[PDB]
Order: sequence, then structure tokens, then C-alpha cells
Amino acid sequence: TPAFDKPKVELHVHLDGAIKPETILYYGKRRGIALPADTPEELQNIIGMDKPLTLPDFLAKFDYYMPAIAGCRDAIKRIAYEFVEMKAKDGVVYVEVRYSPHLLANSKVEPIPWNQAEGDLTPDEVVSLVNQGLQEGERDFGVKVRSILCCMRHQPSWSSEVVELCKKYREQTVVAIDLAGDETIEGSSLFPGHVQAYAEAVKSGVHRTVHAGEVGSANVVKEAVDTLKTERLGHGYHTLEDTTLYNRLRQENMHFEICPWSSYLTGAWKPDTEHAVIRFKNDQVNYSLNTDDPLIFKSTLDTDYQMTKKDMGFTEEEFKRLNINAAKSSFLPEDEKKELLDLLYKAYR
Ligand SMILES: C[C@H](O)[C@@H](CCc1cccc2ccccc12)n1cnc(C(N)=O)c1
Ligand SMILES: [Zn+2]
Repeated sequence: TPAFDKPKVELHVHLDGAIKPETILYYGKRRGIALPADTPEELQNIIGMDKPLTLPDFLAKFDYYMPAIAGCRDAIKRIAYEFVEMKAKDGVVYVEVRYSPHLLANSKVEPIPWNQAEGDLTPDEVVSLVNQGLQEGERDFGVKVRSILCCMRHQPSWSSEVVELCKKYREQTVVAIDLAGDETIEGSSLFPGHVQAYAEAVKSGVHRTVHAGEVGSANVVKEAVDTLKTERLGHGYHTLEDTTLYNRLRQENMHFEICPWSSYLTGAWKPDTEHAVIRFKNDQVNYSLNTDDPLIFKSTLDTDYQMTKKDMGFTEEEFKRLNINAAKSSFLPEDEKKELLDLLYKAYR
């Protein structure tokens, strides 16, 4: 069944949206949280979309499982660990993965997320739990993993502590910053906390990626390039509505963070339009394929490569070119990059 079995690189996956069902019920009960169901195959069914939803509906999936993992140290540890393994199962030689460390904390975080009242688990050891899990996940599974931390659009307060965590846990294993949540909250790229965050990020050399152009306009994209100085773009579907911005982004090789299965299920793609990805194979730009949320979209990378495969005419020669593109645009230092490059050419030959 695989649409492409060569190795692949993936650059945009959300950790807290690639937890396993089996594991969430394990924790919801062993903590007394417990949740809408008890057999794995039916819980996956209530957390999981098959059909576009609204923002509250969507947001609410997160509401069911998250309280079962945030707070618990070995819930954190086990989720990063078990993430790597899913990506090993998946043909991936290199993954980058993101989360918000605040959204898994229960100490030193106003406000406390998901209704938890307090523990002692801060943002600081959530990273480091996560990255411990990712390191012995890497080592046991032979997948090279790095991590991105995400600022949240609605919460600029948290942003200086993001840039700061990035600097601290640099290398081991964090290599970039993100902006996530809903890009639709007016003026959000321009909130002073977010922008001083991204500026500290160019001051100290932290890589940058912003979610932009999924559901919001070409001006959130524009905001992200000219102001937040992104190096890459989550989705960016809406830069296509501005053809000088599109044309200039082709000219300077934007890397675009594509997630095509994810985008039917969200709404960002109306099925009766060009999928933005296809204009993307036709115009030969710099882009990847990406799963975004396995747990919620009931998917794996193969669902994305299948979907493109048979609905959109792509071939194995574009599937390679996109993976290499991915590797080039990854946030690896250039020595490790040329080595990831090498393995990929060899494999493709
Ligand atoms: C970044 C994280 O990894 C979470 C954030 C979940 C969440 C929590 C609180 C407020 C939010 C507001 C908007 C969207 C998601 C939000 N997350 C998981 N997947 C996505 C996505 N598909 O874009 C966002
Ligand atoms: Zn995303």
C-alpha cells in the first residue's frame, strides 16, 4: 500500500495531536480524569474528525484528551517517546515536531490550561521531559528528531518565555520557534509580545516558522515575512490570493508547510477548488508534505501521500524532489544537513 516507500522528511507535526488512543486512556484512568469512552477504537472515533468543523468543535477535541496528559511527567515523557516510534513506522528519516510547553504544564502558567488546578509541572521541565522522550525515542528507533516550540496567538505573554526556552534547550533538541493557534484573531502577528519574541529569535539565532495563510489572509502571510521574519511557512495557502506576494515568495524560495489531508478536514480547502499544493507542483516551488495532526485527522503520512497520489496526479519524481526540498529547508545545522542530503540521494538512486 505505501504511496512512496523511500525515506521521507516531515517538518510540521503537532506533538499533542499525535498521541496514541491506547496511551490516552491509559492515563485518563490511571489519573482519574477519565474520559468519553474506554475502548481505543471508539475513543479515536470521538476525538477524530472526518468532516470539516467549526473552531469551537475543533478546539473541543483537545478538551477531551489533553487533561489526561498535561501535568503528568511520564505522560509527557511517554508521548514524545511514542511519537518517535510512530514516525519510524511511517517511513520518516527526519522529523521536526512542535508543541506548546505551556499547554502541557500545570505550574507557572497563567491561565492554567484545560481546567486543571495546580500542580508542580512547569513549562520548563515539560521541554526536557519531551526532549528526553525524543532522545531515547531517536536512539531506540533510528529516526532523527528535532523540536519546535510554539507560541500561541491568543497568548503573547507566553512568548518571551518561548524564545527563552529555545535558547536554553537549543540543539538538545530544540531548533526553532513557531506561532500557532488561530491566525484570525485580529492584529495577532503584530502583538508586541510575539514580535519581540521573533526579534530575540533573530538576535540569538533561533530558527523561525510561522503558521500563516491556512484560514487567514495574504496579510497574515505578509506579516510573517516582513515583520516576524520567518524562514518558513505553515500552510500558506492564502499567499496564492496575492500574486506579487506569491511571486516574490517563489523568487526567494519560501519553504511552504503543506498539509493536504489536514486541509480538507479543516475547511481551509474547499474541494471544488484547486488544491493549493497542485499549483505548487506546477510552479516548482519549495514545499513539503506533512501530516499535521494524526490523532485528530485519523491519519498518517501515507494518507497524505495517497491523497495526493491519486487525487492530484503526483508522481514519484515529485515525491522525491519534495523530500529533498524538505531536507534542504530543515532547521538542521549545515553540516548535519549535507549528511541528511547524502542519505536521501543514495536512497533515491
Ligand atoms: C500548538 C499546539 O501544538 C496545539 C494547540 C491547541 C489549542 C489550544 C488552545 C488554543 C488554541 C487556539 C487555536 C487553535 C488551537 C489551540 N495544536 C494542535 N494542533 C493544532 C493545529 N491543527 O493547528 C494546534
Ligand atoms: Zn499545524
